[PDB]
This record gives sequence, structure tokens and C-alpha cells, in this order.
Amino acid sequence: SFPMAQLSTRAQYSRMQREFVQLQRQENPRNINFTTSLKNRHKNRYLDILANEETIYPPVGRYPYINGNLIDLDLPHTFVACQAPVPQGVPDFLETLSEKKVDLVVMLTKLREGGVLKAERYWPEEEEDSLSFPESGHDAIKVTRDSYEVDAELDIVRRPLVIHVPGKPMHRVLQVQYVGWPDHGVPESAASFDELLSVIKNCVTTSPILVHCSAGIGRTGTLIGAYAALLHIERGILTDSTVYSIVAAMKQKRFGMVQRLEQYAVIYMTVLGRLGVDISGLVST
Repeated sequence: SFPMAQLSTRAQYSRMQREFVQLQRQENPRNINFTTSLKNRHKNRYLDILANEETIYPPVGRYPYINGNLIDLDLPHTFVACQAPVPQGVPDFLETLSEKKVDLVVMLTKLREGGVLKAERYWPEEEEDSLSFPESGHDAIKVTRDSYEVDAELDIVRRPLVIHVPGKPMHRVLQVQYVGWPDHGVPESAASFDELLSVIKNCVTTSPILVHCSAGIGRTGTLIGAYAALLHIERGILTDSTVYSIVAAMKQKRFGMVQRLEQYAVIYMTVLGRLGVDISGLVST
């Protein structure tokens, strides 16, 4: 049923490599409508990382913008993939979480790796109870505590938060941050990765689950991709091109989803692993 499992390790890698090359050229950057994203340059974290118009989220007089995309792959859950909000854009980020009543937010990045700036903190830390954006101005959005827990072994923090948008009811939202996943890289422990997938699957919600990391593309797509393929496994619909298509569909919805061969590999390894295939052979990069 899954011909990739019968391939020799060398052939698996080779196969993932030429699959990925094909997936990379699938989308032509210069041929996509990036209109709203380009009008919000000042809220974009990176110059080259832009949200596709056709799937932009929130959907398009004041329009909140988060450089995000709706990722609907016909599963129990739909997802929002976006960058980490820049300061000027946090009010829009927070507002959206409240407006769209998003129950879960997953963050796959640290604020800084080494001292490279990756993200902007939008939750109270020790020992604050309240954070406001922008906090000088009149109509401002508040983020207060609701409690937190830290799983030191899995490098996963859970932060229950409350967002207070002026003129609107409180909105509680749970963020889960994983800090054992370096930009352009792979999860530092299978168990962390699995906990994340488990947290997504076990979430009851009628709103998209929002997933971001710095640019909201590499780790972001890897995680969403892995969730999808597992789902296909549980529904006994696993096919030889399952991983490939899931990633292809993701790249179509948000340019760049899954940045590195290594990340692509993680998705396959999640699949192979759940089918009781031995991973050691290829995990060795």
C-alpha cells in the first residue's frame, strides 16, 4: 500500500529529493497574485514572503492583515498558516484571533534563535498580567493571562490567554509554543512533534487552527502536512502519492509551504513511523 516503505534507504532519499525538486518548481513565484500582501508591505516580516491572494486570511474600510492563508485540505480541521506578526501588525493578529474566534494557536518558533530576530512576543511574561498593543494609544487591544504550563522535556509551553478587543467580548485562546524546532530545520525530538500533532487532533473547534512560525511556511507547512498524512492513514486511504499531493496542495494555497528537503522528509518519516517502519535508516540525514 505504501511503496515508499519497500524502497531502499538510498532510493527513499533519492526519491524524496527528486520529488522535492519537482514540488519546488511546481509554483512560479512571478505568476501569483500577491496584491493585498504587497499593499501591506509594512506589516510583512520578510520581503519575499507573501500571502497568496486567492486563499489569503483573513479574507478581504479597515481590513485586518496577518500575511496568512487558509489551508483547507478537507479534514476535520482547517488551518491558518501565517508569519509571526511584526509589531505594527500584532493588533491585526490579535484582532483576528478574537474576530474569528480562533481557539488554538500553534507557534513553531522562538522569539530569537541565537540573536536572530524571528518573532514578536504577544503574551504576558513574568511577571506581567497584561500586555497592550500599542498601549500608548486609545483604542488598543489587551492580552491578559487567564494558567500557563511548561513541559521542559518536550520544550512546549502552553499559554492560555485572553484577548480584549475594544467594543467586543473577551476571547480566550490557547497558544502552544514549541521551541525545539530551528528555522529551516527539523524537530529536535519525535515526541515533541507527536505531542503537537496530538494537540491539533484532540482540539474541539469550529474555527481554523492557526499555525505560524517566523515566516509561516517551512515548519508551518511541515506540521500541517504531517497532520494531514496521519489523517489519511487513520482513514485507511493512504496512497503512494499521498505525501506528495498533500504538500503540492499546500504549496498551491500558500507559496513555499515546506522549505527544505529535510522538512519534506519529516512528513514521510511521520507516515512511515506510524506504519511501524524503522526510521533510523534514513533519519541519519
